[PDB]
Amino acid sequence: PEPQMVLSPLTSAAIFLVVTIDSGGEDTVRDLLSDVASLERAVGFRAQPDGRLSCVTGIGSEAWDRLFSGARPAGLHPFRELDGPVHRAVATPGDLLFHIRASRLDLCFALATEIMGRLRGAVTPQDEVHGFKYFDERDMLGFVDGTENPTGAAARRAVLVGAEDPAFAGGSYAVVQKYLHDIDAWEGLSVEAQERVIGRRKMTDVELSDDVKPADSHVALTSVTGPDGSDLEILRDNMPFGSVGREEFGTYFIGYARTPEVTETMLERMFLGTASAPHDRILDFSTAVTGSLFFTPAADFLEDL
Amino acid sequence: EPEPQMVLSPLTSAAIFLVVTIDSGGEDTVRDLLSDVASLERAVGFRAQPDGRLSCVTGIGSEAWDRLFSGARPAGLHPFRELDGPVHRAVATPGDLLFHIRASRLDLCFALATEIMGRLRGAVTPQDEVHGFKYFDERDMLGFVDGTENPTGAAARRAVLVGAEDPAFAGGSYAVVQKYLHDIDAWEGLSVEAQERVIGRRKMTDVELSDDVKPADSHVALTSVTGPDGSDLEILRDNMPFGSVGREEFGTYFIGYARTPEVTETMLERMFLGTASAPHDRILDFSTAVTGSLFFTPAADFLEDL
Amino acid sequence: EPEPQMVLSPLTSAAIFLVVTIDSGGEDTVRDLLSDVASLERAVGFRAQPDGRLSCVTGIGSEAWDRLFSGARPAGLHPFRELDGPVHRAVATPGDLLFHIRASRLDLCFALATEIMGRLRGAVTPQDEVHGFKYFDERDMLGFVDGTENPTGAAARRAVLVGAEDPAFAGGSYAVVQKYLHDIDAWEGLSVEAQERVIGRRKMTDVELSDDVKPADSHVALTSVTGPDGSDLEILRDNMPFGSVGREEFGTYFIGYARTPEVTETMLERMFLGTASAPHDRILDFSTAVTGSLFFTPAADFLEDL
Amino acid sequence: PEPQMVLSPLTSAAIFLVVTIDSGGEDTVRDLLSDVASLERAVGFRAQPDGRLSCVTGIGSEAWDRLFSGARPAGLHPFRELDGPVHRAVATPGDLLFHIRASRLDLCFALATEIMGRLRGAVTPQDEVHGFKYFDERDMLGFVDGTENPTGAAARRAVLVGAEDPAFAGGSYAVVQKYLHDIDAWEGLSVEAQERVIGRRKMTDVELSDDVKPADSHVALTSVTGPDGSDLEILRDNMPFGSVGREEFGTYFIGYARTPEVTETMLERMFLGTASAPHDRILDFSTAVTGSLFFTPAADFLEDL
Amino acid sequence: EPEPQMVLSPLTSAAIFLVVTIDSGGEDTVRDLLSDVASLERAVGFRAQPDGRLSCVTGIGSEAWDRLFSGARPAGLHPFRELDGPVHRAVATPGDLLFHIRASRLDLCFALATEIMGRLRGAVTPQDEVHGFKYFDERDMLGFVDGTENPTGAAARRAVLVGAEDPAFAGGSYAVVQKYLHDIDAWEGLSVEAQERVIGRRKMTDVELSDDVKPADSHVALTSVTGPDGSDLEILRDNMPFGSVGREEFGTYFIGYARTPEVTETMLERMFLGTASAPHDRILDFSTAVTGSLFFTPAADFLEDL
Amino acid sequence: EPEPQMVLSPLTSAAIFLVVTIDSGGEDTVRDLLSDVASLERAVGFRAQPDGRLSCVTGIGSEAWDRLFSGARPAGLHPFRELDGPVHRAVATPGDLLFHIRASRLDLCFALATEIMGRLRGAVTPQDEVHGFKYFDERDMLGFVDGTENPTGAAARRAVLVGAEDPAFAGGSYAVVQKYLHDIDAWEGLSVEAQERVIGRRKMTDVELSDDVKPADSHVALTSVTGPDGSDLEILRDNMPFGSVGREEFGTYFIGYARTPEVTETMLERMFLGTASAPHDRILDFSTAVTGSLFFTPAADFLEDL
Ligand code: HEM
Ligand code: HEM
Ligand code: HEM
Ligand code: HEM
Repeated sequence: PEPQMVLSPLTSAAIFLVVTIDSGGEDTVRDLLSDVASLERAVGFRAQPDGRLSCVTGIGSEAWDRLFSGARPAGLHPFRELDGPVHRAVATPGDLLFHIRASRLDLCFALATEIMGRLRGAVTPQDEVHGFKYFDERDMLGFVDGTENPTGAAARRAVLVGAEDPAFAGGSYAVVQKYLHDIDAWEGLSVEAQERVIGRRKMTDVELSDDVKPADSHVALTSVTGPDGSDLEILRDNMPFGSVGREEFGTYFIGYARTPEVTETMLERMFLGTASAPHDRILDFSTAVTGSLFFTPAADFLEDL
Repeated sequence: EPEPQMVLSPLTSAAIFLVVTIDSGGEDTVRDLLSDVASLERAVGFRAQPDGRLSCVTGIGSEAWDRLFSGARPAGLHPFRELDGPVHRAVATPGDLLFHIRASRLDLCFALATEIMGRLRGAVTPQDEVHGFKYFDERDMLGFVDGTENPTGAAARRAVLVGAEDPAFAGGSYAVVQKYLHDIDAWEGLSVEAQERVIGRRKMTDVELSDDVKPADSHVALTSVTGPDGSDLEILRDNMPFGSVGREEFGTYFIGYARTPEVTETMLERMFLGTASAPHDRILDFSTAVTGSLFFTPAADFLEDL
Repeated sequence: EPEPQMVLSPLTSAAIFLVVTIDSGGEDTVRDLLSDVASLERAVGFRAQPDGRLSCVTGIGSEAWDRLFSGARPAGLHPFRELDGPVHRAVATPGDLLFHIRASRLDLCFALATEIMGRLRGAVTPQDEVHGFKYFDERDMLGFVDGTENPTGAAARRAVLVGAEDPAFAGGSYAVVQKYLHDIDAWEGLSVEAQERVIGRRKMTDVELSDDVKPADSHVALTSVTGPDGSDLEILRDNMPFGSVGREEFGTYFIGYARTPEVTETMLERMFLGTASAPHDRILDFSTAVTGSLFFTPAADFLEDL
Repeated sequence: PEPQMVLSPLTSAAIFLVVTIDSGGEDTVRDLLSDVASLERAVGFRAQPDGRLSCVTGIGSEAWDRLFSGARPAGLHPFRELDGPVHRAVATPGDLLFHIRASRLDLCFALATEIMGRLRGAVTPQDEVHGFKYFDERDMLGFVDGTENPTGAAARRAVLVGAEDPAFAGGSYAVVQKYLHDIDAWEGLSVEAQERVIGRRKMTDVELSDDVKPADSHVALTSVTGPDGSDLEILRDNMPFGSVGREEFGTYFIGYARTPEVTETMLERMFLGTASAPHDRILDFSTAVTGSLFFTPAADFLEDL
Repeated sequence: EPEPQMVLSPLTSAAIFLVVTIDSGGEDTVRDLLSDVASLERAVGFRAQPDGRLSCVTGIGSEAWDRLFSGARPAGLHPFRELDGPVHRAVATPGDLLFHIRASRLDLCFALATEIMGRLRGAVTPQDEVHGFKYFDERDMLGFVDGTENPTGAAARRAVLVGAEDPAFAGGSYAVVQKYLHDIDAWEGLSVEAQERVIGRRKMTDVELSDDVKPADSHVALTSVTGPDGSDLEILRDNMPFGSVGREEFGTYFIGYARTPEVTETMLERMFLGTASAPHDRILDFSTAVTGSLFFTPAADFLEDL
Repeated sequence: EPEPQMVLSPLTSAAIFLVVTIDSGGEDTVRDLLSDVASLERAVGFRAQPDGRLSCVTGIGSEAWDRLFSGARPAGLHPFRELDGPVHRAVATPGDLLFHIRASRLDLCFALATEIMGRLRGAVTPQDEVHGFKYFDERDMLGFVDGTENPTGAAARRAVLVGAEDPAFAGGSYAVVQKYLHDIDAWEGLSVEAQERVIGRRKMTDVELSDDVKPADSHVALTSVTGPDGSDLEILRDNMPFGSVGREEFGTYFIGYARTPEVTETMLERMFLGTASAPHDRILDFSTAVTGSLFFTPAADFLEDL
């Protein structure tokens, strides 16, 4: 039961590729899916010391039914649009996700080239984002981003499908959203105001004390306890991206979890709000422009095709 | 002695190329920025001492110069000359300001670009923005090592920096930019040996082909130029690969520095118009220029005294 | 499955050792910090992904334990036992809390230490603070490679982590700290060969001396201890050099982890009291212990549930 | 049971040392074998943590019987010479193998010095090769080399002796062959011809499609499926080596497997051929000059004597 | 022609600052060391070619100079001038010799310092010893990027090195040291925006405040000094953070090089005494100078010929 | 004006030394290569920008010079002078061309060597090939830090480069190579203190022995040479360890550059023949020279104009 590299850490470079499968493209796609790990090694081995090239392949709900007969992952469905009073989490088309990471962009680009070379005329590109590390693990808002990710055993338990769906053990669910930020508005706030939005100190990344942390802060809304009283956790691999000329300053959100229910709860709290908070204050400076849900199978699953 | 911009600095792993036009009434805002550009570079750059290697080279176009400054002009400064060859065309596109930003990390480039554009917002219109990245062992999108024959040391200084021939602008340089897109499908149809004949060097090892084997229409042959004096005419190239996989964009962002544009223009002419021995540069059969601009990059002192 | 603290992590290039006593009425403030310590570690540590390697191991002393917690105690937890040998003395000094902070850079250690002490200000009194640094090829102030025979992998786990023998505290460990100052003048008076006889290994190459040549009063001989089964009893050492040139302070900060303090104490006894074959450890002729404390380092879960 | 570093990855530097045990040298050898791990740490600790020094010790069939009284590894025998119609895989003497790797040659050299210092007058050197990384993981033929090595769980299953021989669990079998290449002849081929010999693209290391890959290509012949239909796999740690003046351009082949049967099958296919292929085309440019088989015991085994 | 000490070399990750006074009758021992200092630097430094970057700059005080040498004095050499402002005081403290030791690793600094002090034992009394460390992205203890506006290249040479104005000491420089301790409690009481007003630059991005927003009593404003000619007067700063968490010591070790002490002293005067527009430098409201010494750092040749 | 080869560049982690004789009728092929050598260096070297540090220094022997060129000869160029001392002998062995190839990685050296020999195949016979590697902290096979006292900067230029004393060959240098094998058995028989007396420096710390303790027959004493003017005579050494464990080969590949061979020869004479105070260099008691050749390394321009 060998998972894809869904537990691997953040890297300095990433390419996110989202495509839809054109009518009659199913066969070409199936062939690629079985060769994806082989292509990864072909490119990756060239940089074997410190390259850290990996590709995580995700398949959407509608795409799954077109590609495979038999059982479906229990949690796999189209991304649920959230129409909140103020902010909207839109659902956009996407059949296949390629989450490509390395310590260098060239490796990502080479692999992406090989994948798309095989898929040409079978797929239509929906989104392509080239992500880059920004200083000391910062996002476009200038905050350290990824701090509270689970590690080790906790990561395994939060991310990997287990006995609750045994046919797809070793798989995971990925939710992607591309966000664009209003930097003008954001930079109008004082640092202290920004800290109140996020829920952590800007420079030092220290969490605000519970008596000072607003209920509508990002950290407060995305902290979720389950029925057991245990924290519900996701693994985030967000990357900054952008284009200065077009005033694009972005966060590419990607979160892995063993069930989409966890990610969706966090989304709901952010967009719809709670009793104590109208919505996540971060959304006042952030617009989601894409939204897709994918199941990322175990590596074995892709190979045996 | 006049202090040049970082026009002599080597190739880096990351680059941002930014080309803008100055909007109506934007002159004043632009002048203010120009005087702060070196200051902004240090502000961002110092954070990543000593491996950051952040630099920004600022270029000003012909038309823009007259809008910005009174007094003398650089002797060689004019708009990019469009070349309509029998087969291939080197197009001229608008551009008033060039920002050539390099570092060993993209974040540094992006941060500086953000600061520059933040100051210029509402005074300029973006024309082009390219994020360049090192591709393996200094390769381009055609899979060839690219930059090998760049001059170094004293030779670089002599080829790139304006000297006594135009003493008011000593320490300056001329930059020609062209964004090229490549037809990878067609290129990958050729055998490696055929590709080598196009370039003029061995693909894997980057060793120059013997003179008896090197075609007259090879890229290396056409861009090798001797002056009347019999000396080699040389430019300093800082090309970077760039691209977008989804849109099938595989590019070379060409930038070349020289002490006079005449040198770069000769090479362009040989490539696009051809010689007696060669119809045109074979590389153009797989490469399309989509932008073309010429800028003068002043000495650092010049920008500061503003 | 209990999650241990980073007691199995390897040696780093930088370390801060912080030992404090809890002031009267400081218990509450201390408990709050203890529950946030892992959170503070991540807050600072994440900034320097992935080469930072920041970790903090928190230890609690015997007397402090009773002030902080009701319920069961770790089976082996007691105050450091003073050893008054014929010649050398291992002193016991006050210490309630241990912070063993390691990273590949001192800044990370310093930042974390700042955050911890910021929260504890007015609740604790500092007893000791040492900033450790890697010295050449893993050498100590005596000029010998130091840490060679540390257990690794499964052997490390078995030697260091509390298991079924005390199931309520599984995943914990015991840390013994001693700050040593060295008489470099006297030490440098010895020939290299004499120094090798003191340690029990070759100086330059770090190769262990043959059994027929290794003195019974050598450091290696005295600290080699076999258990009832005839297997070696082992500890995990994270010693760091430290010092101040002006004050002629050349130090080894000793810290050793073990699943039971009995192992470390046996080695101490052999060193300070001697055996039938050896009066004492010859290393002590050039080394003075100035502190001595024992701490229990709980599993990470234990700290969090507070 | 603790294996030797048989699963560890490729490094930038390696020393391969093959010796025979002289008459009456048994005792000296046994002493060293029990100290080998100790010597490794003595040298290795000096270059923590980027040194990555390791030594894998192998013992030959004939040597085993001279050294030890009890049971033998089930698969341990002398290297089987293969006399093909055209190419020959020679068997050469070798009692002990020292496979020494680090990120720096000095570390390898220091350890080798210590080992040989202890063995002087008890062993005769047969072969010594100093290997070095060549660009982006290339061999002397200019191809990326090691791409299809198994990793993680697959590596463990392919390499480590398990329950099928429980007394030697955690051990492995190493086959070494020193190859010299005819670079003149090789460089006479076009790149496309070279690709047909190997079975992969030269520059990009992408495997040739199944409809284009020759049956006598290196990749085709070394593929090998077992009765179960699963792939048979070995772990390769080949290093380039050579001397420019003497026109020596070499590949030092070393492959680990849980049973020698796997490696021997690949050898047989290469040298003797199949129904579809006379022999491996790579052998047309490669001459084996040594050939030895060693069993590499678990670390515990070496320590306990 | 004259070979300077490493006074133009950049900031490193690690530093040791050592200040000693020469005891009565210690002159001879000191002279011997001074002639061997470069030799000791190479002895230690060569071991860590090429990334070690070990250097030692040796400075000699005014009073010490007269005790050590007969003949001419550097034109600008005098004791540090104490400044008694209305509110803040720049104290002058004893110091005859300065050793400014830098490397990319502390071990190298410590080894060299050990060798130097080994030779000087019983001839000198230690006054101060500080172990400096890089803090994140070139930050100081106040959390601001520190060193941004240092001159580079030719400008650095012109600002730092003694030239024709004192030809017997060409290639020398003047170093002013001050150890500052910071009141972090008070400082962290300010909002970021208030802190920016104190310094004169943005905290996170290190971008200089616009001239219309920058307070006259900001650090940047007061230390910006124009000469009669209208040119900027510049110094080269190699400040390092240092500190001890337990004792609440958060420090900046200030060291500035200049071709004449007049430049540094002007900046000091503006900071401590104030101008017409500003009572004093606001940074001093959170910073206390605890040492103050002035040294002349001779050309390397000068030390060798001794 | 004349541009030297990379004779001033520092020591690297990897080196290949290649010595060949020119076969009868090979002159033409050799001349062609000589003119392409810099081109080949760039072809390979550019692939590993910027940390590759690939360089090739080409040397031509006395006899070879006369076969290759007409006209004036370098003033100092002659065959290596055999030294038959009472005890030790410095042998002269054949060698027409020297290729001193250095980089931070062996692959780069090997690739370049491959290209050079590929062009020379059937025109030259290999005499010697050594692959050198860095050994710990810049140590040699004797376990001593090696290269410490090399001149740097201006001093290096003055010691190494031919100047006005032979103006036709300004920018050239003279290289003396000797391959030494060491008797490690005998050497390891000495105590460390005895070894230090042989070399003239401390083993571990690389600190030079005081003048009152340093033997007259120590390596450091014999190779310290003053000229008639009282100035120190200096050479630039790029020695590399090499060896083969199986064959008990532990070597130092000696290469020294100087502006005149007279300097190197004086040091050789002192070592092999001795002085009034010393029979010979004690290092030779554990070191055997197995090759000896002298080459002139022309300015880069000289090779190009061919
Ligand atoms: C709009 C773009 C977003 C930005 C700029 C952003 C930024 C941040 C930052 C700065 C933190 C605190 C440091 C950390 O632990 O990573 C954080 C925490 C977190 N974010 Fe986001 N975030 C974004 C969107 C989202 C979304 C859409 C989700 C969930 C679907 C999410 C889930 C989380 C979670 C779970 C945490 C950790 C909370 C905790 O347990 O302390 N984020 N984010
Ligand atoms: C006074 C300061 C000390 C110094 C400078 C020192 C130095 C060394 C050195 C150089 C070694 C050999 C290399 C190695 O395996 O690490 C060593 C080994 C060792 N030291 Fe220490 N040590 C000191 C104090 C202690 C103390 C107090 C203990 C016990 C509580 C201790 C326990 C050990 C052990 C167990 C070994 C490994 C012995 C073996 O199995 O070979 N050391 N020490
Ligand atoms: C004569 C020298 C040899 C050279 C230059 C060589 C080179 C290569 C190359 C370039 C590849 C493709 C990249 C890779 O997967 O590593 C490869 C694959 C392989 N080689 Fe070799 N090889 C040699 C000898 C051998 C020998 C003697 C064996 C074993 C008997 C062997 C077993 C393999 C295997 C198992 C593969 C992987 C094939 C797959 O499953 O896709 N090779 N070799
Ligand atoms: C037998 C092989 C040799 C070895 C192992 C060796 C080793 C050393 C060592 C360890 C040093 C002291 C550190 C240093 O400054 O580099 C040294 C210094 C030196 N060696 Fe050698 N050396 C050898 C042969 C030679 C030869 C043949 C010459 C020149 C004829 C030479 C010239 C020098 C010089 C000039 C110095 C510096 C002396 C000073 O001013 O302090 N060496 N060598």
